[PDB]
Amino acid sequence: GADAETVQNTVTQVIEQNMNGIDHLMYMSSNGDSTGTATITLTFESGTDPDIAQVQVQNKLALATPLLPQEVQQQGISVEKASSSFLMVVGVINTNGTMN
Amino acid sequence: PNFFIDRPIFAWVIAIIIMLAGGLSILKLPVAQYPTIAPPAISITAMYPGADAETVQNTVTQVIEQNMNGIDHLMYMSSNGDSTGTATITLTFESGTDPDIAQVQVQNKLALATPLLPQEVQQQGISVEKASSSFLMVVGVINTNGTMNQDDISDYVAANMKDPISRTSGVGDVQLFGSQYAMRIWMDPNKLNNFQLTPVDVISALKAQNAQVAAGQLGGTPPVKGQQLNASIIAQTRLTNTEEFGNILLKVNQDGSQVRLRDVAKIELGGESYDVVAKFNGQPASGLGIKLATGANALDTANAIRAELAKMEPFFPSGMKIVYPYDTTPFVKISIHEVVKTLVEAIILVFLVMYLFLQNFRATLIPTIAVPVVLLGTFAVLAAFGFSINTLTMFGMVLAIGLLVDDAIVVVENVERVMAEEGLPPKEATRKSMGQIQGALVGIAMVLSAVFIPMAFFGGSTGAIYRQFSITIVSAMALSVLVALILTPALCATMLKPIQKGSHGATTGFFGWFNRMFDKSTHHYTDSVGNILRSTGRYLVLYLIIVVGMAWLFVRLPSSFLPDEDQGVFLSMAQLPAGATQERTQKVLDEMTNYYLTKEKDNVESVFAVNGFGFAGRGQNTGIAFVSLKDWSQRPGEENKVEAITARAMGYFSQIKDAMVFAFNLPAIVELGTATGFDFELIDQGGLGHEKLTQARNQLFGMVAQHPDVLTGVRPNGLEDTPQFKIDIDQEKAQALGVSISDINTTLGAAWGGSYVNDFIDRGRVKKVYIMSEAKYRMLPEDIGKWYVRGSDGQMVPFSAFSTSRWEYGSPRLERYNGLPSLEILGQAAPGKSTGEAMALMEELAGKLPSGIGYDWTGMSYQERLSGNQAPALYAISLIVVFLCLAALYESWSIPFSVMLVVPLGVVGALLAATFRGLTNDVYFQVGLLTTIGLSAKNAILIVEFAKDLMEKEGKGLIEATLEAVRMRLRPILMTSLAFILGVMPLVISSGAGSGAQNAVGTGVMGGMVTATILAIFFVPVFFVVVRRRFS
Amino acid sequence: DIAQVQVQNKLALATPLLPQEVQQQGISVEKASSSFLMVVGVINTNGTMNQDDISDYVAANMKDPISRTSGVGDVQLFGSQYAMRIWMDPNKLNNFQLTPVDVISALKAQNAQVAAGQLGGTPPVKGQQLNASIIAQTRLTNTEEFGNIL
Amino acid sequence: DTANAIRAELAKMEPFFPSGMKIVYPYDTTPFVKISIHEVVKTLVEAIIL
Amino acid sequence: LPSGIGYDWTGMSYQERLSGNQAPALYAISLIVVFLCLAALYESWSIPFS
Repeated sequence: GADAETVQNTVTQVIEQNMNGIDHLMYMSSNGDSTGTATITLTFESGTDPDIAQVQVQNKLALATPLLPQEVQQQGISVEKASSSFLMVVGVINTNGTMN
Repeated sequence: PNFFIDRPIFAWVIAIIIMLAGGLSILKLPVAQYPTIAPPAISITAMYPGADAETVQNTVTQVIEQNMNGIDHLMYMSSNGDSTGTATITLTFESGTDPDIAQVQVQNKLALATPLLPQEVQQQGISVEKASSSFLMVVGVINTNGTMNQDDISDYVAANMKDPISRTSGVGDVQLFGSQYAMRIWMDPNKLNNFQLTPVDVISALKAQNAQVAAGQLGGTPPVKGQQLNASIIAQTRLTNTEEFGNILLKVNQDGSQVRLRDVAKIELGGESYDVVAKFNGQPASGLGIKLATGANALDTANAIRAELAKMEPFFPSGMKIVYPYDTTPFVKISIHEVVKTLVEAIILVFLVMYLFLQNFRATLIPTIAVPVVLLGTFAVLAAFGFSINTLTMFGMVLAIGLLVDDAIVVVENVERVMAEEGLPPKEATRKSMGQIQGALVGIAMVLSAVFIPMAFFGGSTGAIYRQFSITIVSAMALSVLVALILTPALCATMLKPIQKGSHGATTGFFGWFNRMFDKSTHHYTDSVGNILRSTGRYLVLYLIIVVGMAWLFVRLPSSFLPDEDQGVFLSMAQLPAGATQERTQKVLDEMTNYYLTKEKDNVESVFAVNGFGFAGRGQNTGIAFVSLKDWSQRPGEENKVEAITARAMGYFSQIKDAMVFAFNLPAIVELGTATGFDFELIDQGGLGHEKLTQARNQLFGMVAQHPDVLTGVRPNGLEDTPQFKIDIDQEKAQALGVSISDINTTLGAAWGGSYVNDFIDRGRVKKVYIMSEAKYRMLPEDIGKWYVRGSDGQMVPFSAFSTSRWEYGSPRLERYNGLPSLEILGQAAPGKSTGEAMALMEELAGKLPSGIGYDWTGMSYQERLSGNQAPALYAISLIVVFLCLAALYESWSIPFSVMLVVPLGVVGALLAATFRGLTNDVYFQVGLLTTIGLSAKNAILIVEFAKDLMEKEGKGLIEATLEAVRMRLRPILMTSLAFILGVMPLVISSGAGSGAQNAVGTGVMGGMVTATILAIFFVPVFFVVVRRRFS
Repeated sequence: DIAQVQVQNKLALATPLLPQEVQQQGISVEKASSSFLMVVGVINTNGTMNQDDISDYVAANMKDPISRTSGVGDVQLFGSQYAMRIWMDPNKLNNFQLTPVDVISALKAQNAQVAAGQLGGTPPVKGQQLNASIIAQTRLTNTEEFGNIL
Repeated sequence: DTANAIRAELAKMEPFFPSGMKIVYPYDTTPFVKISIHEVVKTLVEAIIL
Repeated sequence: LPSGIGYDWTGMSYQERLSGNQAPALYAISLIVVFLCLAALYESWSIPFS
């Protein structure tokens, strides 16, 4: 229940301002939605170990988490390896039109 | 080498690829003063606002400590909690531990332990960081005008400078010396009592007013069929300025009059915390310290920081001014430049010495284009190993100078003298010379490898330092041997011209005079050795005397880790007694600042005094000054060096009765302590308590007062007990009235320690909202009765109605070690005694302590205990390998002893040089000692190899072959010795920036070179003759 | 190590959904083998201490340092640490019109470690000469203090 | 290595045990490992001798 | 565009720029390596130069 500007000021800016000093950080991008979702994407230099990068990102994020609003801490913060394309889209239809 | 004598261009392209790799590595090599030396440490910091030491320890520190299980490679953990409400748990890991993995494991364990912590502690947040107390630079912001105070400047820095600085490449942790803005609400107990309000009501209203509502959407799914508009709903309005917070409604009276927050409190934009106050030369200021990042050029990062600050300069309003009150980068640049100058001058002096002895321009050109190739390849292999350009690496390259120039001079001189004696053309002379010395060079490389590689396997921080030195010198020596077998023979074959107009035909002028005089000296020398070889028993007795003197000097010489340097900056600390307020400490710091800026106006350029902040710990008693001197050029003379300045300040600061103020120089490495010091923990192993542990510590101090001949300067590392104010709540009286314990505790805490209610958005930044009393109403114990709590019936009840007060003693700072209550004792060994015997005596005295009181060793004492007697074993293995390699080279089990007996010959000179100059037995001294041993061993190896070749190939007698050998090998020894001594001498006589390490490197190696050459040239023929006569 | 990091990262998203009692007990993510490396037992040869006393000693003095030893995946105490056990009586509770909720609230209120701030803390008035910590209320330490709770 | 570290830690703990309290070792699998390795090493030495 | 409005390439464009930027150095290094290898093999500077 936060607008995009509120998300930017409250969560994205804090997290991204703590995301400094990470090794082999190529570039960083962020966005804040009106749905109340903040996404920070750290892209590293090609050849960087993704596990060490994830560990370092978790290390920096833990410092920023207390500065975040309490509601977003209750929701939880996910640090995951990121891809921008689908490998596959497996779809499930129902013949006979039985189920919506 | 015969392969590359006929292929000069192959050798040239090999040298070209080596130099290109070296240049590429130099471009991409991190530059820092020192590498990662200390074992990795992880700091867990939590703040419990308003809590005392006991509250912090019993609600935070113990809970976190009990859950720090399952972490890998943990050596020890120590924790403390002080009256500021701060818990600091430091976990130290083994040297090889990956800091990222250790930190993530500690953070995961803490996160699993977080729900067990008080809500206030969780709200403040617990920070897990890699402990690194190394300020690369601190940049302060002052105001010429009086407009901006500490809080305003600090808020500006936080909101405009910290982010751009942290964006700069190669930056790390940043600590703002001020505090960001906050919405401070200063409650008045009288105004609250007038309207029958308590701090609880204020907290509730503040929490209610600031909120965020998930209001939803206008056309949210599932929508009605035919819907055409979708829009999000924004419901709750967050307060942004002080007027809105004042407008908050607290209560409505019967007549309709409204009790706003203005009526009961003063609302203003103040700082988050007022504990830390920083002033720069007496002016209000706020600064931010910078930590260096991994794999980053410290010089480049400093330049980037300065560029960013310069680009942000025009935006600063009014008299805002950027000031640098503390920086280490210029010292690093100066020291590295001095090392590079030493290398260049070493090359030039090699050129000059080779011309003086050979009088052949091309023969001088040959080594001048060989040593730089070795240095560049050393940079290449250094980068390949993952190392950086630092003080240890650079001074290791300086110590390696003798080896590289020795190899180049040996090859060139042997070729030249074969060309002169035999009259061979340059190519044939080169092939014959390489035939003579090619195997000996490989044997020398194998021997020298066995004497430096064992250094790399020492443990701990000292092991890391020795590993840096060992890898640098091993790489340089191996590459120089490789170059002497590939490039140098080809250069001798091609560049050198045939010797015409006779041999040494130059007879007129200084060079002719030198040739005549050196021929005489060589003849006198050979006669002397002949005389020496006539009766070798007396000279064996003399060598025994020399060895005994070596042992005596080695025993006498004091030991140390690293030299203290004049980095241009030093630190001053003030410690006020018992419960002294912030104002008194500020007065003391102002007196110190006035002394520095008036009595030390020539040397001191600026002093950055910060009140309430300390390296050891926080508190209103503590005080730190980042006093920075001028450039080394502006301060000539020993009286204007940091040591003299510190001595004069301590002379002045010893007469300050009110405080206990100290001034000291920066340690070389902070983690390393004094080599004579020990870190002793007095652990409470039996649940004795704080008082019994303190009594045990006092008894131990009484015992350490006896035996002053071993222990000196023992002292606690903590704080003695101070009076504390005890507010005791009577439960019966509290229940008799309508007052509730939660209300009482909330009122007391929110009044006297403050509460962090919630956040608000200020100019697009989230800032905290705090409530606390006005300072007027929380200064004295009488002010307790000014506060009232509402009963159930609606009647305000004074604190004096249900409570009593008393003054009792408590600990301002409690500490634990490995999960048990502890007291940290730190001291030093007596100057005559050593660290080991001091530690043994401390262990015995701790054993005399009462039952249930344990002990342990931490810090450098832990590593000393962990890795003891390792150096004798590693050097014994080194001796075994050297003997085996020499046996392989000489095809005999007895000849190697003639070479190996030259070690004391150089050790005596190193020890004498250190003793006469009043130096110590530090890391630089030991590495220079090893390089001296290597060079003397190489000289002895070449002499013995030449003698054996004369005896076998030429079929000459023992004495005849020995004499002819030393005659042949004299010129190279004198050439290399003169070049190395002349190159080293500026280090010995230097007195500028970084001259401590320069003197430590130079003096030992110079003395070792002088005595090693002088003694060896006469004792290695004796050793060879004695060995050959004794066996076969 | 990476497996544990990823597992705990996934767990952190589910922890706020768990009951408060489960979080209060504490969750443990461990990388340990199923089988026991060794069992270390403690025996009182005097015969005075019984299992509970021995177990408390082990929990309070041996369990944590062993757990922090490198390479120790998990430590199971074959017993339990001492705790302040309040054994309620329904008849006595009914006589005084008291429920376990009242006992819980009384324990929360009268067994608490209070942070009461400082006497003279920052910002101070101009001329302040004394700064002392305020001690308000500490957690109870023995059975008598708990029994004395009103 | 873990068993050796545990035994060292227990040795540190032992001088503070109250009176009759004693550490026993009812279950341990590392002694079998080390004794088996020693048996194989003795087998190798006997093989050299033979 | 007006002042204060910068730009940057990301995603595939970042990699495309990086490729174009590092292409000349690749050619230079490859040519130098080939020249040095030929000089080593043929023991001449004129042969590789031709």
